[PDB]
Amino acid sequence: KTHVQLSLPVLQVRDVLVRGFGDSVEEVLSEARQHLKDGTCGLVEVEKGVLPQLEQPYVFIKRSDAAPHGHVMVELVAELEGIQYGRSGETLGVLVPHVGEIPVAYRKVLLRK
Repeated sequence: KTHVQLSLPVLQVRDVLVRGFGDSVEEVLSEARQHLKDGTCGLVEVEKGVLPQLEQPYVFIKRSDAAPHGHVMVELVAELEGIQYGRSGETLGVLVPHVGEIPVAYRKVLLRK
């Protein structure tokens, strides 16, 4: 399928144990997609002070369309030193590995895969 319905655990930035997916734009997009498939991907909602507490490159989920079955359609955009790889809509948050942190909420998304 080109799209997969996922329920992503929303984590507080100060709870996150593994603060990024790796060391290149290509690796972080790769790792993000693998963790999304494996159910081991969390979401941090971006506000003032969040991104400096996380590791670059960043992987964002961004709204790709204007919401089948309650699931917002999203795609992945990476960022490294202020350059983004991808073009999409509004940021829903930044993806991180999930290693058992307790979430504050779940975000239903339809992920372009």
